[PDB]
Parts: sequence; structure tokens; C-alpha cells
Amino acid sequence: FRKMAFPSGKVEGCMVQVTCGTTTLNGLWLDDVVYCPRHVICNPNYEDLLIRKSNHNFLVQAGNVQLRVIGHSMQNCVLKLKVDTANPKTPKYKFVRIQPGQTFSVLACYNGSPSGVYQCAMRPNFTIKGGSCGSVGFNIDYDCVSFCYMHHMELPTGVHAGTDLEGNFYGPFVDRQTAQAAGTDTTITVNVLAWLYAAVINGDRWFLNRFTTTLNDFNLVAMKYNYEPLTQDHVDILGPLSAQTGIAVLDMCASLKELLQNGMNTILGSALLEDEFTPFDVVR
Amino acid sequence: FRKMAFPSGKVEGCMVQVTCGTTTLNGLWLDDVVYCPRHVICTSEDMLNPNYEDLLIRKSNHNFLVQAGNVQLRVIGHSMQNCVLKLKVDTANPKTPKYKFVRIQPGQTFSVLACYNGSPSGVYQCAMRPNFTIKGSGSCGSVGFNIDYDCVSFCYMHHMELPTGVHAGTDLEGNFYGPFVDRQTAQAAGTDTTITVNVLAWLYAAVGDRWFLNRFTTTLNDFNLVAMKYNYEPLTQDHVDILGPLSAQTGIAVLDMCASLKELLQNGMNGRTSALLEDEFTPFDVVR
Repeated sequence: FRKMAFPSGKVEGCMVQVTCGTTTLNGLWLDDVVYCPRHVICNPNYEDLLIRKSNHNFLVQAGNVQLRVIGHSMQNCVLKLKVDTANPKTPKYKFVRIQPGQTFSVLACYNGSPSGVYQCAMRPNFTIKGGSCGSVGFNIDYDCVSFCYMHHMELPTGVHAGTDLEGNFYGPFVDRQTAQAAGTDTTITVNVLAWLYAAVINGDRWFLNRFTTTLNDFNLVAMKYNYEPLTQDHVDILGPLSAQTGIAVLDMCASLKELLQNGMNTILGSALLEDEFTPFDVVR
Repeated sequence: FRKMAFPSGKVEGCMVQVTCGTTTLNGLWLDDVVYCPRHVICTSEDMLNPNYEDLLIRKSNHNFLVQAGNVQLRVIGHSMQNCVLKLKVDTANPKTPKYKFVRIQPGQTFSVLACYNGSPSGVYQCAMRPNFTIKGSGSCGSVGFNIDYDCVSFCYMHHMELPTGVHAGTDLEGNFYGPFVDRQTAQAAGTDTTITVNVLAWLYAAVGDRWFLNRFTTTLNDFNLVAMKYNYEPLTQDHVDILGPLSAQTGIAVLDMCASLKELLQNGMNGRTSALLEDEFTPFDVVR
């Protein structure tokens, strides 16, 4: 069972380079606006550093073409540079905010040049295990690109932190050089179950047993092994996989609890339990 | 350290749909030629004992329906080269990237753009397994590729699913990788082995981590005698030479890293970490 990223072509055509003084990073060019991390203009005072800036302080490059900046503005932690040319490659798109445990693709870029694409999950501690600042994360739904993430900073443990495209941070982080750390992370329980349903669909059934559990008894077992608590909405989202396979969610929870205590001695050719597929990803 | 796929845009603009009779799969549209698996001319029954010469001589250009998104492309010639069909169309693909065709060796990595009926669905990073199969994920005609300096090197086209769930296919000149054929025979992927040179390249990548090093070395022969007991591919002098650069930047001799690998296979990771020894990053990949 392979992790798959969305085809990145629609996003590739939007990546540009943004330079303010000696700082260069990636920007996202949609119609006649380029979006990028506001710290490109850098205990900072952003409203003051931006008032001191003029359009001529920004250099925007789309491949060979220099784009002329004709207005600048800030929205939370994202800088919005109005430019002289509308991106003729602008896809149908929306700005969305995702929740911990949801997945998306990141197009990693260096100085406006796309480098590679990978599938991510937003960890429960709101970080991502992933010159890349300004790279964006996204899902694609029938020609429409839903941008959900922009990369702002690396945390000392090596994970990544960023904002939605409206500039709102994911997690308790700020765009300053102060000391910050990811909280203790947790495993995304609903995604592990979705992945177990994927195993059954792929004909791997050895971890199934005759037992069922209670939502409360599993959650006491899940909290002990550092798993996110499972909710009734989690049971409802797993519904379609419980109908296709005939294994009820609390039946699958029984299986997971037994795996968390005895090991696999094996499941989709994996050793650990994979938690970066959502219920939606598995159906797809 | 993520397994990253190449940005897929340059290949997305080349994917089309090819239909012959009731069979539809993916094709690759480069200049005025569409490449697809020749078994597009087979009707499942034919797959048991297909005679491609006889099946193809009976087709005319208008039997092949080629669609590039909305536009139907007019086929004006056709030709078979080994196991790929080459359909000459009336229009050269305006989105053709700089490209070339290359045949790869087991252990080499590449990205696959998985497609259904001509429309890209997802992209993933791959290695050609030593048994010449792909542990990948209607997808016939999807292609594998590397991109170096805006040039797309096409190295794989998907043709067959094997009974164990893995995939077999050809280069873009239609020559199968491994002993597989585009016929529904009892054919199966032989026991697969770990790509040793890639594991070692990854260990060099690990080295600000060095908990797994030890004070031992090994001969090449002793390493291979041990590693083959874990179903690891034999390590050659070519492989030793390939890892030379990574051996320098880290200061760890290749056979010293081999000794570390021997101990990791003996011990495991003792709850530390991936909890797996990873073999789908090449020495070239690691440096990049």
C-alpha cells in the first residue's frame, strides 16, 4: 500500500521566488497576488517593518520573468504582494484550513523551483514531519486545488511549522527566532484504523479476532499507548469501511488493542502501524 | 528525510487515453507519437495466448480512439516496437517537455504518475526491485520517470499486475523488465531481496545519527556471506566504488559501514528508528 501525493502540476505553475533585501524564499502566485511568509521582510515588529517597506523593496521572479510589485499588504502571518501580471496558469482553487490528522501533499521548492512532492499528515501536535520556506501543502478535488498549508519555520526537533493560506498558524508557534518546541506528539488513531481497513481490503486478515470492545475501554487502552482518543465522529467516518468489509469499528478497535500489546510477531508488509492515511485516503 | 517524488507537471501534460474496442488504458503523448501497451488490442480472452502480429494486422488507424482530455486525437499511423504500440497522431503535443528514454537497472529509483483513463490520479517514488517488479499501486500505461535539469527521462511503462499484487512493465522501447511477458500466464515474481547498496547509502545519510556504528570492520566476502542470510543483495566492488563519495563526507569507510549493517541485521533497532532499514534511496538520491 503506497502513500501517494497528488499530481503537482497545477501548483508548479504558481511557484515563484520572492526576495526582500538579502532574504529569498518561495511565493504562491494566484491571479495578480503573490502570497509568502511575512518574515521575508525581516523580536520583530511586523507592522513597523512593513510600513518602512515600499514596493521597490520586493523582487518577484517567475522563472525568467521579473514580476513588478504594485502593492503590498499583510494578512495575519502571510504577506500579500499585488503584482502587475495575473498568473495565466492559476488553477481553480480555494484556501482551506485542515485539522490535525488530515493529510495533504507538499510541493517542496527552492528559490521558486519545485524540487519534489510528498504526502504529509498534520500531526496532532500541529507540526509536519517533512530555502523551502513558502512551499505550500494542498489537496486536489476534481480540478480544484485546496491550499491548506504554507511552510514558515523548522523546529529544533527537525519537524516543520506553518500557517494556513490566510496566515493563521497551525500549532502554538510564532514567526520569531525565539525558543519553541513541538509538544509531545501522539499517534492518529482514526488513521491507524483506516489503514487496518485497507489491510483487510487487500486480503490481510490475521489480526482480526472474534472480540469487540467498548469505545471507553479502548480509549483507556489507547491513552496508555500514546494514541489520540477515538470519538463517535471517528466511528461515523469509519462507517463506510465498516460496511464494505463487514468489520465493525469497535471490532477493529479490539484488533488494534491486541496489536498494541503483543506486536505483530506483517500488515501490508509493514512493521509499525501507519497513521498517515485518512479514512478518505483509503476509500480513494 | 522523506521519499520524494519528482514534480509531475511535465508528465501530466503528456497523459492521454487510448481505447481499442472495449479496452481502454493510458498512453504517453510525446511530439506526434502516442506510446501505450500493445495489449490494448487484446480482449481478455486474447490475453491467454495473444498473437500480436495477427491481432494488429487486422486493425486500422480509426480503430484506435485517442483522447487528450477533451480533444480527440486523430491516429494516422501505427506500429509495434516490442511490447509497446506507437500511434502516430496528426498533432504534436504542444506540452511535450524535453525528454529522453532510458532503461534502468534494479535498485534504481523513479517516480510513477498513476493514471486512470488518461487522467493523473497520484504520484509516488519507486525503486525497481531486484526481482524486476514494482511495489506500486486501469493503471496500465502509467509511466515512471526521473527529471534532471528540466529533462524527463522516461524509464518505465506499466503493463501487468502479478498475482502477488506487484507490477511488471517495460522500458519505453517496449522491452520488459525481468522475465515477464504481456500474456496471462502463470508467471510470478521471484523471491525479492533488499537493495544493499541503497541501505548503506541511507545509513550514510543517517550519519547526525550514529548510534548504529561500531568498532568493527569486515571483508567484502564476509559481509556478503552474512547479508545473504537476510535476503540482502550481494554487494559488488562497483557498489563499493559508488559509495566512495558518501564514505568521504562522513569519514566512515564503506566496509566499516558494512560492519554496522551486519550488526543492525543481527540486533534490529532496539525500539529506536523508520523502524525499517530503507532501501529505496540510491547513493545518487542521498547526495541530492
